[PDB]
Amino acid sequence: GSEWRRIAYVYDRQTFFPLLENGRLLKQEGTKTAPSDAPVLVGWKDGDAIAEMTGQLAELPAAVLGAMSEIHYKPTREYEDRVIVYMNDGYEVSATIRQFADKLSHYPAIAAALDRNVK
Repeated sequence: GSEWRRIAYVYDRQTFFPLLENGRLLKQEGTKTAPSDAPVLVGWKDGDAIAEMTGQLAELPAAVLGAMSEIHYKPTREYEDRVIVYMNDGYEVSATIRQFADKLSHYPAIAAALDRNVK
């Protein structure tokens, strides 16, 4: 049988709930460790918004979305879907759930992960 591929996570109850490409949030499949293989969604009450973010990760280069420790939900009066990602290099970047892919896609260093990981 076919299934969805995990491309993100959700920070809740001191555990990272595996997030599928379709936003399938697994609260029961959570872990007590930050998955360096995929991103995390810090502060998220609206799973609808979660499914949106993960959706962007399902389209953008896996390496790109893979280059980040955890994402911090920081909306604003002008960007209700403003998310601040934490690069694996130790930097802080900002993006939106609407153009999350484009946001990190424009990053030459992040996308570079695709250039290094040749397959």
